[PDB]
Amino acid sequence: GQTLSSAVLTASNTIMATLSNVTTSTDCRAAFAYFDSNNATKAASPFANCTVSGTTSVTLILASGVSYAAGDQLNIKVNQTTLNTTAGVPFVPAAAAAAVQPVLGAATLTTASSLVVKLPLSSGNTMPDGYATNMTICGAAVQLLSAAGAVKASPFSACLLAADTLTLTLTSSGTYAPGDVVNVVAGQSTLKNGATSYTKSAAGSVIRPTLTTVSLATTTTILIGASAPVSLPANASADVCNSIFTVALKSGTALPTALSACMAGPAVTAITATFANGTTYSDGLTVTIKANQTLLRTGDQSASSPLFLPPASALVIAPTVLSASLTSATSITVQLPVSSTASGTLDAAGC
Repeated sequence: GQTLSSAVLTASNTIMATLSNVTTSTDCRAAFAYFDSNNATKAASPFANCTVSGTTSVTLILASGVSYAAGDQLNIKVNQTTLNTTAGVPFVPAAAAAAVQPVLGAATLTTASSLVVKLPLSSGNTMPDGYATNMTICGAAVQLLSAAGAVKASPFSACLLAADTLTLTLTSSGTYAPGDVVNVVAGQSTLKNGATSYTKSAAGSVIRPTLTTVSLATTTTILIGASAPVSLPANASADVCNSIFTVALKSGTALPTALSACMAGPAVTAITATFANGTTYSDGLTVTIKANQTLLRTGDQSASSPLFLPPASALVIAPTVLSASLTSATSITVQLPVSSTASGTLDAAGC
């Protein structure tokens, strides 16, 4: 609390400070002042609330009407008595104000070979020209690390950036794995944040798989395709299954009970559960993981492994056909589940 540097800026309205000594402080709100590198003053009381957020960290949530700027600086204010080290020393104003610097936003693996990452700040992000085709440019922005910390040898191929969104596409050789993490490398000169740059974060972001497609496995069951190897509780109970996949009628009314049992699929990245849509049983059914899901995990059922994030919106259970049977020497008849429609001419070329 006399001279320190670091911090993690996670969103457009929240900061956190990293310090040397552990603390049990309850309040920090009125213990900081805001300037910039240009020396134009900012929020006198930048923060509305504080709580302990780590071994030594103090979270500092910005109040309304405040947005980040390059080289933002935060310094301890006068006569602050709530924040203290466990040694009994309250913070005093520092000779050099700490610099607020960013850290990447959330991440999710929408497709088995695409990684999408949001960013803490939605403007100013720029990179050296050639990032769209140079692995020396895109690949130097973020490091991909196993659970043990073994960085991967350029599993990426390209980077795509626009406003607050960023995207890194894997490769066939660089096949994805469960339980991996992504974090920035120290001093990387590629990714900027306006008139600033991005610096490695405290813990990184653990990648989570998700859902991609759904269909009818049998006449009364449904297959579910996943972007990573799946795992479910052994011989799970019906209640467990009903607490994961929220299932809604065509217009959006919920279905309290849809599944009787849930278990793995033909492949390690597939699942099969009871009931079906086929536009029977609802005529429009859709599936989606619940917001606060608990039990659908990848790699294993361990607590550390990532969860399956819910998709962007509910997936539509994709229908199939029932059977075909020869009747005459010039005709086959095919049963289709419940009514259907035709969108065009049924000429020989069309069929």
